[PDB]
Amino acid sequence: RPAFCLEPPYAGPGKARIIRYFYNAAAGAAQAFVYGGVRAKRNNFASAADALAACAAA
Repeated sequence: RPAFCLEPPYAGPGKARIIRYFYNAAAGAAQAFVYGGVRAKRNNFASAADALAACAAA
């Protein structure tokens, strides 16, 4: 599993209010968060489906 999958969501310093998803490794589940539109890190997906697709596998 990529290391980035275990990192917490990163909102960043942007002013936008974009709904994105992160893989919550603690829970083994995709979870929504608010992304500001700048300086996204890798645990940041357009959908719950894509978050699981990328990060669910061991």
